Amino acid sequence: PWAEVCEKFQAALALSRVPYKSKYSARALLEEVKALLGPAPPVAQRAVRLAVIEFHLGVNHIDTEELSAGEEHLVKCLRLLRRYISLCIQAQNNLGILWSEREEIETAQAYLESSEALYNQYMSKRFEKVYTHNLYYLAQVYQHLEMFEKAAHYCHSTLKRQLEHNAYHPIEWAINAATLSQFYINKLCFMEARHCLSAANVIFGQELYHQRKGEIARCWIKYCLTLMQNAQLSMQDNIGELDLDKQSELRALRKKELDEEESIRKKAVQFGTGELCDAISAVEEKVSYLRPLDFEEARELFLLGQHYVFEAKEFFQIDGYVTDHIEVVQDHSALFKVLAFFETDMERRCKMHKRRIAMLEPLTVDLNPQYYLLVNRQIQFEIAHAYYDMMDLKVAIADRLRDPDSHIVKKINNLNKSALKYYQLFLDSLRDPNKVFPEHIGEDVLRPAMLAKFRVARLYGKIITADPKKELENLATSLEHYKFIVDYCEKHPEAAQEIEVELELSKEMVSLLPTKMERFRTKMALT
Repeated sequence: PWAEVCEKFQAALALSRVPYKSKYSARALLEEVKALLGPAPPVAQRAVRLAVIEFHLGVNHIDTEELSAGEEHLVKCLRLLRRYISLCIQAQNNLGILWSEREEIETAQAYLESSEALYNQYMSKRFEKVYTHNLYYLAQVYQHLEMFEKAAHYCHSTLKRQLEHNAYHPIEWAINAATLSQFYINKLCFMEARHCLSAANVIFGQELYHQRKGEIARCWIKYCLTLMQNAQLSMQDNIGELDLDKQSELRALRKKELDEEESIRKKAVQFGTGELCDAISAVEEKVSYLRPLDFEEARELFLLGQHYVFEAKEFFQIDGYVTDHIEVVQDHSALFKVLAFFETDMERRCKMHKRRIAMLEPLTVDLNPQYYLLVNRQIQFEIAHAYYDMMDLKVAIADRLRDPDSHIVKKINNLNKSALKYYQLFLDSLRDPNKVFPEHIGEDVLRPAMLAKFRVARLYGKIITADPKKELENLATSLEHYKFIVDYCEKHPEAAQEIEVELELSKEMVSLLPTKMERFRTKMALT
């Protein structure tokens, strides 16, 4: 009856190859094979003939993971074949994968560990490919336990084997490789890490088809920003003005040999033998910048060349996260001008101010309880108006001859102070300012205390020229400082940052004394 059996197989196969499209006469094949079971009659040969449908049977009873009967039959057959060549790995993987959602992850590990062990012990689609699925499923397990080093080894090794075959897809290459980047960023191995991102550019070059560029452009940002900010080792303000006192040593013989060993591992990724080499050629042409002392145009061009797709992502964001990239570009452009160590230009400050107006209108659009968005914007208000403070210091020191009208700039400073007091008065009204939002005590002390310290410095910045105003501001500063004394020394939370506490202790003595001085002026006036 073997011809009949084979015909029944091949007849059943196609319908399997498809309200659920199946389980439908998939029991008729069951009935026929089980009819074959009884008068099956060596014995091992007969048994081998069996487990095929049984495999499929367990496969059939998925029932969208709400079942169990398939589980039972599968484990039965697995015990059979255990006592009884690639079938074991073909099954054990899927048996485990359900328990993965059952979250017995540690136990599930042992299965895949055994599978790879069997691979290693042993030494056409299965022969050239099932290795793949185990490796892929392996990495996402590690994420929770955070051996990212170990996971990276697999992911990187997996991509190489993936290159043997013609299977390639843009998401599976890009969205994986790009995310792999940040790992080395933390390890600060830029010289090694460039290659991944840089090579990630041609595969995608050969819906999502548009929005995938977003992560691509984002990863560029983190590359630049760390490289600039690491240079902040030596600040002209707190470190000697002479720079590069120690030998620059841009090119070192000892360093290159060590690099080559790492480079050799990187070299292994290239395959295609020449087109990938040309890809890496263009790679290096833009790797053209490593470690600079003339950096200015190079880094600005970094931004600009990626500013293109920065804008593109802004297009591909619906008004919600556009602010995020806008303010990131804001900060970075500011940092370019800053670390570009020269005085006379305020242009990027002014342009940031315009962009800041631009991001302020959404407050009118959205008066939602966007607390920390408001906190953030007030923070860069502090920062920009500190830029005002410092440029004021610079101009005032630059006052060689008689001062022209910079009192307009001083009033700009005053309205900056007004904007600030509006912001921390928003914070007030949140706390004690209004009928809708009053509070018992300043129970929340830490973050508003650091904000209040900033405004303390601002009150110290009340130093202006006006005569009837000076007197009332003497009183205002004294009273504000006394408020602050109450806020901290007498709240008795004692969880307040003691470093600050002592800073405002210095400030409180520094306030006691010239309040006495102002008394002296007033009473010399009383004389």
